[PDB]
Amino acid sequence: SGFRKMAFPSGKVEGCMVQVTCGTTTLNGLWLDDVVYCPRHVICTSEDMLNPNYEDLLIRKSNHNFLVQAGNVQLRVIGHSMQNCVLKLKVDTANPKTPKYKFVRIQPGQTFSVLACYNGSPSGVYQCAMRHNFTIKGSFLNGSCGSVGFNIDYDCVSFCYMHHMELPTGVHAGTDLEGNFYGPFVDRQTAQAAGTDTTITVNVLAWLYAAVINGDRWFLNRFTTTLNDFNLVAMKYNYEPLTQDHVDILGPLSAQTGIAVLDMCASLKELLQNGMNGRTILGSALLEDEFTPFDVVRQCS
Amino acid sequence: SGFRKMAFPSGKVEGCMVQVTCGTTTLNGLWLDDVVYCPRHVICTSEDMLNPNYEDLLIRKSNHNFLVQAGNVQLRVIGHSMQNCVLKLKVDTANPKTPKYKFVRIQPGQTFSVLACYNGSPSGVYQCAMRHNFTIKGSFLNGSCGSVGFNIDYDCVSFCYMHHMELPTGVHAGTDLEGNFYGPFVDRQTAQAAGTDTTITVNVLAWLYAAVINGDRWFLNRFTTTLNDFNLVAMKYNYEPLTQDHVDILGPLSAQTGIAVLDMCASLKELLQNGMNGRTILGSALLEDEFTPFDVVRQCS
Ligand SMILES: Cn1cnc(Cn2c(=O)nc(Nc3cc4cn(C)nc4cc3Cl)n(Cc3cc(F)c(F)cc3F)c2=O)n1
Ligand SMILES: Cn1cnc(Cn2c(=O)nc(Nc3cc4cn(C)nc4cc3Cl)n(Cc3cc(F)c(F)cc3F)c2=O)n1
Repeated sequence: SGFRKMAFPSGKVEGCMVQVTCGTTTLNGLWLDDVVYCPRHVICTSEDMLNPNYEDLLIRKSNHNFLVQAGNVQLRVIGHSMQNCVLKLKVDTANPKTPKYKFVRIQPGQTFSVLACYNGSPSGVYQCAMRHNFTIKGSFLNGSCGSVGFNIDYDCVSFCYMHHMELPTGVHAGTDLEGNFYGPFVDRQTAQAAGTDTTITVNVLAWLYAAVINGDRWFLNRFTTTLNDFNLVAMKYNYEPLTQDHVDILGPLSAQTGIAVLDMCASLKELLQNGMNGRTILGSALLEDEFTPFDVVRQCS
Repeated sequence: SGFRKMAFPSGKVEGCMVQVTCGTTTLNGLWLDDVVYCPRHVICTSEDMLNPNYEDLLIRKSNHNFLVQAGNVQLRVIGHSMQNCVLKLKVDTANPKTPKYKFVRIQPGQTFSVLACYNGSPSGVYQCAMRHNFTIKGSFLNGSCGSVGFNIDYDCVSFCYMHHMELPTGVHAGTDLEGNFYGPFVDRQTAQAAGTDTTITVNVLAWLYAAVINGDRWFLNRFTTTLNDFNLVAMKYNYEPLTQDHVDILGPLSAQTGIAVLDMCASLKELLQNGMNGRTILGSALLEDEFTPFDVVRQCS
């Protein structure tokens, strides 16, 4: 029993984290096989970071301009190239700790683990979700650039996020490992700000099922709603539309608990309309939306 | 910016996790140097687990009764002994991945990371606190026995918890790595239940400082209270007494924010007396008490 914000074990990722320095600019890199991946922002000097032309900046660099440190061992850079917003530094040594891995891009509403890293040294691990506005509500300080987000499936690390920058609201923006930003952001100083966000409805329902599995039942009721009638209410509260795809994905949790999805939607409707009235669900006084149906099934069974 | 339930990177602990089987009973063990540590409950058969005499059960076992598996490698057991509620199995191979480590016992209100493990295979990592009733609000399923809790200081893993059992309320009980239970619990079937718990006041204050560091200031006020007057109010709400020791520990956060501890106590008093009125602090609608002052300083600076 119990339900926690649970991350994947981070060891397979810790073994790939390195420090990359270009000039006086330093950040974190990801060392897989004989390649180090890092944000291309590392090639900016303080005068470049505002409005850089990255193709110009990279043409002006040599392999010897990049210092890659794996612990107390320098890795010799023998090639460099840029793929969108990530730099690829070919090194003369394959990482012996390379796990089985993939580069996958995730969807808003999906979750991943973040290994926060400073000067190539891992500091902490936490769980977060990609928001509907393609930001993440992370926890990052100066020096965290290049930290990565990932999921683990069996033995395979699926890397899905590399951290670039903090937006004015304190939320975070980054790329997939192909260098393509999540959301309408660029790796330079502009007026960019996060767009409007919504509550991830299917995740809230998954978490209500987690609560029932853990014996929190006070919010259940005898009612069932239609999908259309639920969506009419949920949108008024800035909740994402619930689809038949979402209902289908919640099927296993509905089976384990014996509560149909549209029956649980009637609980959520009442919680939205009435509040929680001084009570809690799984130790929270808010409706939590950063657990996916798969996260709940993984943790509760 | 940002504030998350953040665990320590778990790789140093993953490299020590093994599976221990005695008869048909299986659980997780911790392999450090040439010793495997695990709950002594592993020597119980289904008929023994209710009311065992462990000294009797261990005298009836041989080294060959213990199967220790480190991944796909069997470790040869060459000695066995029991220290309180933990079994020590001496193996013929020192773990090459042994980190620098200590066995430390923690205090109620302190936090640690948990590496949840099943069949010797790490599954997830999360953060929790030792409660005042010496339980933890963990997330554990069948097969998690022997999972460990730890903190990391520089390069040194301080192991502080090994998981034994789930109590009827769904909270969790275990030992330090010397085999000594946290709280008045025993590794057998009795009427044992968790005693009354309290809110960890110094942690709530630390988290309010975290909120201020992150720009959440709506709960601040012009007032300051005395320590005695705060404690008179906080106890009515089942909060632990605040001591001058706690005030002193909060000094660094008070300095960074420029808010005296007794000034912040006046905010907490008002939050307790008035509620939160539909607003949130660091994304929560409750006062969070599982971040220590050290956790806040580590994460916010
Ligand atoms: C508070 N916070 C939360 N997340 C972050 C991530 N982050 C970062 O770690 N570093 C950044 N700028 C740098 C300054 C450097 C100074 N030296 C010596 N080396 C440095 C390296 C960097 Cl990367 N930034 C800012 C930033 C990073 C980008 F990748 C980008 F495209 C635009 C930006 F404004 C940063 O956000 N800090
Ligand atoms: C739901 N939950 C949450 N935490 C836990 C931890 N936990 C556990 O993992 N296993 C336990 N009993 C076993 C049965 C076995 C069956 N086989 C084949 N092997 C087994 C090994 C164990 Cl350890 N228990 C119960 C339990 C474990 C103790 F160490 C103890 F002293 C008393 C107990 F009732 C358990 O709580 N499950």
